[PDB]
Amino acid sequence: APVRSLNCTLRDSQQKSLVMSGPYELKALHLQGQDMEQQVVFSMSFVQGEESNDKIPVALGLKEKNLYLSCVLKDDKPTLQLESVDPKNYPKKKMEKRFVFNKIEINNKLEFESAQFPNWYISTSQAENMPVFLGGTKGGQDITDFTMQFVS
Ligand SMILES: CCNC(=O)CN1C[C@@H](C)OC[C@@H]1C
Repeated sequence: APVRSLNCTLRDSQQKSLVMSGPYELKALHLQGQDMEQQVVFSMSFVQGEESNDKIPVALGLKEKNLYLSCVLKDDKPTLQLESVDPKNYPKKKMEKRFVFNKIEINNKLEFESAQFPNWYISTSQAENMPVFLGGTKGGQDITDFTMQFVS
C-alpha cells in the first residue's frame, strides 16, 4: 500500500523549537507566540526497517517539500544534512538507509538514532540559534531527547 505519514513538530527536551534558518539548515531556538508559526513541520513517514515495541523506523521529510533529513559521511564524519529528492518518487515505504531514523521512546521522550550510523542521534546544542546536528553520544551536554506535537 502507500507509505503512511503524519504531520508533526519536534521540540528538544529543553523545549527549543526547530526552524529552517537558511539554505538547507535547521536551527533550534526558544520560541513562543507569533514566532511559533516559523517552526518546521515534518512529514514523518513509517518506513521499512528493523522494528521493536519502542523502536520504530521513520523518515523525516519537511512538509510539502522534497527535502529529507539524511545521515551521510562528510569530511569523514557522520553528519546530518537536508537532502533533496525527486518529488515524484517520495515518500516511499523502502526509503534508502541514510534517510532512516530509529524513533526510540524512553521515559516519555523520543530519541532519533541514525539507522545508518548506530548510536548517532539527532542532537541540539544548549545555546540558542545553533544547527541541528548528528551527535555521536546520547550522553553529555548536547540534547538528544525530543517531544513530538501532532499537527492537522
Ligand atoms: C526558509 C523556508 N521556510 C519555510 O518555508 C517555513 N516552513 C517550512 C515547513 C517545512 O515547515 C513550516 C514552515 C512554516
